[PDB]
Amino acid sequence: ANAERIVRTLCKVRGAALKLGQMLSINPHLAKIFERVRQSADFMPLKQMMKTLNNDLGPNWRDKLEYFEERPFAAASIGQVHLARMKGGREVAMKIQYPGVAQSINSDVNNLMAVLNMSNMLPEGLEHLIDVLRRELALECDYQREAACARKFRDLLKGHPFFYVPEIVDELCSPHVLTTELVSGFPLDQAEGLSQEIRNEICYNILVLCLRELFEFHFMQTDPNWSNFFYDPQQHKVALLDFGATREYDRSFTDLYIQIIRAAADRDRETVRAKSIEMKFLTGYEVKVMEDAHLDAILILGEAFASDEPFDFGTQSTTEKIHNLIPVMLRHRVPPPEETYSLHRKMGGSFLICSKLKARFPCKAMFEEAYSNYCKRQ
Ligand SMILES: COc1cc(Nc2ccnc3cc(C#N)ccc23)cc(OC)c1OC
Repeated sequence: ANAERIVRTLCKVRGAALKLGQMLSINPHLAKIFERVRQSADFMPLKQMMKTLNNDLGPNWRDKLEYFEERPFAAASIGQVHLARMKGGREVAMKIQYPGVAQSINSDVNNLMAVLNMSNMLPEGLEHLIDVLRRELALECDYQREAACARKFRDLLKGHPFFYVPEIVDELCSPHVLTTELVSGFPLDQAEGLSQEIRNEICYNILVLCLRELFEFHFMQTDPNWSNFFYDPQQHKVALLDFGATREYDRSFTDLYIQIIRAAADRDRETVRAKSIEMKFLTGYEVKVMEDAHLDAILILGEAFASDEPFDFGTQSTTEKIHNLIPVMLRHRVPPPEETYSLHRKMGGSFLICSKLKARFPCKAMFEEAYSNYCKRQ
């Protein structure tokens, strides 16, 4: 009862609940509650959707389309995606967010925490949980920024043999509406049933891309979500639609992180500790167990990038260690600077996709290539 009771309340603030779930990576049976909320189809009425459209794309917005699907295909973090076709026959996907979602952030976040605190299920983590939550939700609402990020990433991936970013339809974009070209295929959410051979090459290319986003582009998504990676079986390509929480970082800052991964693969615990303190992962005076919990959680990363043999991300053991790559918050109060939080969250979220898809492939070659390019720039 209390279960379905909580679920029903959290759906009224679905975006905040899910974003909070990402920050803690799914503990009690609250993981079920979050999953149920993730499956909940609490969509905003069409009237509301038509309001944001007419109030952003103009009263004659439907004059631009041959067809507008009234039933949403799926729910976004804050909006929902409706499929449509433009007057010329071009198939597109329109992500429409609701009016005032940005002004409802503080109220929704507080309602979320009130539900969780009252339920006495939260791990009861630190103040810092609200500040980061309101910050990430504000970023997702800025669809104009999201559009710009998508155009930039599309250029970075120009001519790539596996990844591509769908083009943006500026004619149908706005602060509350983001429209892209239709993509063929399905999100990796529904790719568990694919061949072990397909899933290994999908995840191999995702992890290589992860290394480039971190140490070559310096332009990465904070929380990777396999629901936003569409796999096209016909073309054997992956369409990238996960650019809602994108940020840039100084090459010097990401250079400290690659030194940590270097040391991790070299089993140099002291350098991992020293550079970790330099990045403010650690303050240097964390109790022995808190520091060892952070250094231990990193061993899994060094294990993969140091093995010239295939690394199995889907094992029960490795899977559990990959889900614990968020020790950055547990009993851990300047907080871990949001820049540091996002870098380790990009790496860990990438390993997570490899684990959920039960992927297995070598990882040493791709990192030595990434570290080589680093030394060249240096
Ligand atoms: C993750 O976020 C987004 C997801 C989508 N979904 C889609 C995009 C393109 N083709 C699709 C085809 C089908 C089919 N059958 C279903 C969904 C599609 C669109 C977005 O922007 C317009 C997003 O936001 C950036």
